[PDB]
Amino acid sequence: MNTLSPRLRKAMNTAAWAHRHHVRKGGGIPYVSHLYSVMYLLASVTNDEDVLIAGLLHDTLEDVPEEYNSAQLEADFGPRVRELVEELTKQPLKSWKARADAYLLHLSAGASLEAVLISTADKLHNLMSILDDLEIHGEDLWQRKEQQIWWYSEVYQISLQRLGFNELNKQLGLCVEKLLK
Amino acid sequence: MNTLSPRLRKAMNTAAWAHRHHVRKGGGIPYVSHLYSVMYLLASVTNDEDVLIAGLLHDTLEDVPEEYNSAQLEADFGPRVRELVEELTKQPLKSWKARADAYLLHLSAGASLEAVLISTADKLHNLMSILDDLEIHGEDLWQRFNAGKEQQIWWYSEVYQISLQRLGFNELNKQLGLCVEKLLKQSALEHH
Ligand SMILES: [Mn+2]
Ligand SMILES: [Mn+2]
Repeated sequence: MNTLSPRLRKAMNTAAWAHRHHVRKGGGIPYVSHLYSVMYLLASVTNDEDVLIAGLLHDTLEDVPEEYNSAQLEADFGPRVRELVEELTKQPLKSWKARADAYLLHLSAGASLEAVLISTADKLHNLMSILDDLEIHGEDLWQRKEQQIWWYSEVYQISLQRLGFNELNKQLGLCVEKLLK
Repeated sequence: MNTLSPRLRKAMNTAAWAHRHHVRKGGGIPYVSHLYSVMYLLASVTNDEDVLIAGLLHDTLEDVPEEYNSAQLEADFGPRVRELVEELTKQPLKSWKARADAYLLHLSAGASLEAVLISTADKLHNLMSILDDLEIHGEDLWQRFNAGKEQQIWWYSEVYQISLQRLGFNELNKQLGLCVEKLLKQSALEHH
């Protein structure tokens, strides 16, 4: 388990600050709940502090670049973290399917092993959150499923193909299995 | 390392929610960064999920009681979590030293080992935060810190001695001891 270094504490503070007005979809929960959860999931599988920090910051460029842009990211955490985060910042294609296929194509071929690990943690927590929401609110949550089953199934297979079996894609599989049931 | 369970996820969201507009003193950093840092620290030393949850929620009753009270803490996370968080409550004395004396007395005997551990993670992250600010803003923050550095050194070194006596050299006490000596070197470098 990585120790809480000055650099890691700075990333934790930056993630909270940059997303301070950012909310998880469907409620009022501050978005940093998700970022911290992704970092926590990554800490069980890597020693790479750059990977933990890019986990904390992997949505900043996409979702709050008015608060924290790529230049600031690099000046605070260096070029490697900025490249990891930029691997995961997906371009604005119009069609959902098109964006999904483009993410999945990149994930299977171009993305670094480090990027695939973060993406596994990212998608795992998102699916964990979906399952929590379904249990709390019920089958009507979908109006806000078969597409989602395909999406997380595809992420799970690509994660296995690129990384082999590990603690993160293990849990993603368990979540996909519940989702299928 | 504990898995991220539905209950731990709910604690994570609850801590971020209750403190959503709470900011750490001296800056603009949302307070939840302290809470998750404390939980991450606790996750390196215990597998007790109630302790991780109490770590996430340990400042709710004190700092944002209008957002989240003890009845709700118990409804959401059960009586053991609520008891753990309430173990850290302060005496209602205007005097900082009197409150500090009472809290240390409690930590040394009456507090559960679990509450000592949570308090250790809390004090450790707070001292780490002080040291971070001293290294990045040593320009003028040391001016503000000089007048109370004696209080700070006493406070953190006393918490450290009690934590060590009750818990031994776990990972958090190894780090806390170091941070206390680092605080001393910072006082030393400024006297030199
Ligand atoms: Mn994400
Ligand atoms: Mn605290």
